[PDB]
Amino acid sequence: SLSAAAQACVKKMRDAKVNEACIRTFIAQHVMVSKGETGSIPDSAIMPVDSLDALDSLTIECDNAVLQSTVVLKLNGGLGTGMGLCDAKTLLEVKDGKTFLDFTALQVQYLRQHCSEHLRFMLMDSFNTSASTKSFLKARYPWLYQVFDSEVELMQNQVPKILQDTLEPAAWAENPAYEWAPPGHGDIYTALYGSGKLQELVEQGYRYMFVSNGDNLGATIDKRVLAYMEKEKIDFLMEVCRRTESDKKGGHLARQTVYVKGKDGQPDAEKRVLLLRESAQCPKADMESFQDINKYSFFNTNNLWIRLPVLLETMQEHGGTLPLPVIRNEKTVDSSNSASPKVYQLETAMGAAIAMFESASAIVVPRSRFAPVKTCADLLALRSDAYVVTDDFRLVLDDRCHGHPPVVDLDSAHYKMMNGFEKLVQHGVPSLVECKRVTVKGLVQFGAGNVLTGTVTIENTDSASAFVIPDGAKLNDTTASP
Repeated sequence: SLSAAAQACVKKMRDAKVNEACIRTFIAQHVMVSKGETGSIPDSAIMPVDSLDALDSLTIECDNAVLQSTVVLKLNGGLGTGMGLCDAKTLLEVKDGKTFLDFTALQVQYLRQHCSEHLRFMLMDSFNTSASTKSFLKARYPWLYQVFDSEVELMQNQVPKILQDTLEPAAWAENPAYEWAPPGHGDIYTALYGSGKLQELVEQGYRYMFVSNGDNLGATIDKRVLAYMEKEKIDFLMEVCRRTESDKKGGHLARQTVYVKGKDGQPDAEKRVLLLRESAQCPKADMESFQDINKYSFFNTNNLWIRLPVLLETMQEHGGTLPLPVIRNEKTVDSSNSASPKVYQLETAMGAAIAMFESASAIVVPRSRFAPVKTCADLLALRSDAYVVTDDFRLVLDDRCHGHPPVVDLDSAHYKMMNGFEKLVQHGVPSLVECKRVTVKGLVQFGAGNVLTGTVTIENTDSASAFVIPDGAKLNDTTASP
């Protein structure tokens, strides 16, 4: 009953022993692409979301019992490539010798000893981060290592990249691994169901799952969110932030009205759902509208809260799968060769799931809960005294920051990657708790005991090479140069 091209995919995935849940999900996607699915979402098909509740307005915490049925999961499939690293992103040092992973593991341990010893902690890995993650925990957190396979790791699937002209499994004899690729974080739902872990957590009594990027340290367990969901009876909750001028490029939250047929089960219906729209899915005709941060003022933080039982049920009603809108990524089999066969890489975003539930909601949260470390510049801020560690092992701004983190702007071609960045801070990390903005242009090196206040710019004339700042140097509202 499949197009043969879809049959080749199935065959290929079964030969490599790809679980069936993944195959099903991927095939439905293949079918949609086969029908010429655009993914397009014109402004005329959505409406803005004018108001949502706020995490700052909330005050009630859930009792420790709710946490006993909670699972904390961190996306950990990423490498520090964009930062000149090939190890797991979460294994990057963030503060005083601690990595992202250390902090989440410690936050978890803290909740297990003071609130709920049954709080579950999971990591979504890929073939690229698994080994390194395992040996890290083995050395630093034996209690998680002992149960690494049984309850910590969730292995992300890998699907076949397909040729654009025929939609059949691409081939690259040079490097067969290039024929496969991850299917986006949306695959989290597939992996959970397919691996048998969803069914297992639900039957064990787990009710809530909080998912967030491993590199987003501001994404911690907030008891107010669980209470709010228990009270409003929410099955899926997306944390969102107000879009600023810098976000007018990123996706946003939107409203949509649907009418579903439904034959022999439930009569027709007209529902109002919530969805996400990326730039990709936006037609240049409405691209201007897409950037009007005053119309669409909210963006997905990727901090999601899902009611596991409901997730299982819905996936079951859909034939053991979750029909998320497919994203058709255009690439070449070998990224490193513009002449390699053009292909489509099918993926989904986990935030798209917000449209899959009747009791879905979004809540506005402060920017502090969306603190991804994407560049070494973001790492500098974190390493500095601008951020302190709480007793329950959370990373928050120091009080003298007033909720405003130092704006750090490091010159690429020098600090775009750990390679050069560690040089810059080789002799020490300057104090930035009182610094509004720091910009580094050209090859520079902080001294030691350096203290920056106000706005500071450090630029190297014309690359005389190596501009080492004096030690104890107190730069205030200045432009240091040689």
